[PDB]
Amino acid sequence: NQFYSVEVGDSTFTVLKRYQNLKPIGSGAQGIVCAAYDAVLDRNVAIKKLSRPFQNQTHAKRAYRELVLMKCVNHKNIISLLNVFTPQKTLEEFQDVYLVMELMDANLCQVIQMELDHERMSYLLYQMLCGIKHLHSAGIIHRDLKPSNIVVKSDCTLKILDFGLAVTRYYRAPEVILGMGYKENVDIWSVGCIMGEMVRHKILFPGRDYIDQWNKVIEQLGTPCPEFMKKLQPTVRNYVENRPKYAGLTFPKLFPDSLFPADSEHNKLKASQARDLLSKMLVIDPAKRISVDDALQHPYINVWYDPAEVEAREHTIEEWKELIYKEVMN
Ligand SMILES: COC(=O)c1c(-c2ccccc2)c2cc(Br)ccc2c(=O)n1Cc1ccc(NC(=O)CCC(=O)O)cc1
Repeated sequence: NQFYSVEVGDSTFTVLKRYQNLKPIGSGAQGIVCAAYDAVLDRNVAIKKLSRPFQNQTHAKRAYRELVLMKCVNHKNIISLLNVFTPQKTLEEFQDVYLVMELMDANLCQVIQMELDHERMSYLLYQMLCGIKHLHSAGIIHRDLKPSNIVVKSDCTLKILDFGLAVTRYYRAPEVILGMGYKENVDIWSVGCIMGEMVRHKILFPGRDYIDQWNKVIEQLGTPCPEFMKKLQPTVRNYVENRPKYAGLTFPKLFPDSLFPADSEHNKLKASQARDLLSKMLVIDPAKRISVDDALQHPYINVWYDPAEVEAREHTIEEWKELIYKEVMN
């Protein structure tokens, strides 16, 4: 037959013959993801499997949009879709989608673990921004960026895996958390958290439930200003003012020098520049937050700036199932 079946944990991966020697590498919201060798292209790939996405309105939209978007966006810092296929032969039996992306070497989350120097770090954030820029120019604002969905290669290149919204909430910008409208730089917020996390190694803004999310933010950055507050909904604004007030710490408090290299004037100045960048991304009020182009130009990041890289309705389950299937036959 054209396909065969390998058992991967609770999953049975039923795949085209071209894809050899499957090994599990990780697991997100859509399910398990395997690395695989691809005899046709003689190179390694990733196979994400989507089980029955049509049977939930959200997964259904994430899946449709992402097929569509995947062949519709082409940027070196956005993961590329190599192939899609289902092993089922009619709509009626259709059930699983298999997506073949390109493959890297690690998760952003692991790379946050290493004691990074400014070279490696500025260059990763440069790429993140280039990629977000490319998604923005496209008409896509991600709103749900997080490190586990970003992957890297030994040579330190970097791909975003997904397209956000249009569990872990630690990186959602405040405008999102509070549902209050947003512009492009809602994505800058998350770059903030990931940048802090690279420095602090702890998650910036942990917090158990959503209410406790907020409270770790203001604890550190301080309560937002009133012209912010006036923008919430009548009811919604009341809920939030009902906390203790905070001044929030300065950014050399939040990110002391012990955390950066300090032997050299070079290292002292770079640290300074990082803190400034952070100081401008991690700004609760978007109206005052740095935006994407200005961040690429920022001294911490621009030793990398390359204009070549920088520039470039609802349904029923049934209807979703068809739309998704139809899209898999291309
Ligand atoms: C931890 O996994 C990762 O970070 C990862 C994920 C990933 C998986 C699930 C959830 C989030 C992201 C990924 C997803 C898509 Br779609 C496309 C590419 C990647 C990727 O390149 N890596 C790096 C990677 C590439 C290869 C390996 N290692 C192996 O392939 C092991 C092979 C073996 O053991 O023989 C590990 C990570």
